[PDB]
Amino acid sequence: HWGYGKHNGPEHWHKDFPIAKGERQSPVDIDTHTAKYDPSLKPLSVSYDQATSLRILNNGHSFQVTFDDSQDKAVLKGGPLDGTYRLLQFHFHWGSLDGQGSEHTVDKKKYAAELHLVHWNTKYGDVGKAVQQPDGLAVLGIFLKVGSAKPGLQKVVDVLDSIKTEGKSADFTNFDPRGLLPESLDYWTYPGSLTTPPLAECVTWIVLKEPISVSSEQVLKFRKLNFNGEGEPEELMVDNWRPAQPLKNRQIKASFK
Ligand SMILES: [N]S(=O)(=O)[C][C]C1234B567B89%10B%11%12%13B85%14B%1158B%12%11%15B%139%12B%1061B%12%112C5%153B%14874
Ligand SMILES: [Zn+2]
Repeated sequence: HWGYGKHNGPEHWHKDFPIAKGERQSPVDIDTHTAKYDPSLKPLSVSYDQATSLRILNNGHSFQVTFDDSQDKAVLKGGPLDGTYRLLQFHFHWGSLDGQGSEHTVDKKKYAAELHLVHWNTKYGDVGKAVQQPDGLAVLGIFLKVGSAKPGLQKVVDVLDSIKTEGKSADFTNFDPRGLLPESLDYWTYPGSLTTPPLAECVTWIVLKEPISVSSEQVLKFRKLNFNGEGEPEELMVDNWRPAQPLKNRQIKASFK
């Protein structure tokens, strides 16, 4: 039932998922002046050299690129994390226009899109078990602004015409997610949640300070996707972002001064 429209969007989700009004919901606004520099935070360790992408999929809420998470081939460690987190998939959230699309905001600024690289804690064995734990997932969030093209995104862009409508997938092997990362791994971190149903409070969020630039042509291809299935009335997959939620009793920590 849930989606991003008037009648099934974020303001409705608490009816099926009451944790929507919980104590550690995501995304949030990152108030940069209030975030505390924490000299105890480690550099983030991103080890993607042996990543194995499998498929690209439109599931009616975003598109995702899925990885082989049956071994420690593409792992996130360090930073605020204890232990080792396997990359399951990445996906994006984006807007109908360049002034909205991100889920996190920075001093209330919205970016055109936000990339989420979703990882789960190997100590829980599988993602389903991990989503039931407060330290089950680590999502690496990367902002997208519109300017110069991101060359490492183009292979993704170019196959979106083959997964237009909900329920389409395609082979998507040999994709290297290192080509989506900004120079700096400086980050903010806080305890939060999945930003889509089931909104489980299982995520350590790691949001990079440095956005990547993508071109207008690249983001326009995102906007040609459809929320609908083939044969149903065409509804552009745009504005698939949850707004900032109350910070409540949480501290955002910065890895950098
Ligand atoms: N937007 S997000 O918080 O990164 C949650 C995205 C997910 B990945 B795992 B299941 B797969 B399905 B559910 B679980 B995580 B939530 C949706 B996607
Ligand atoms: Zn997401």
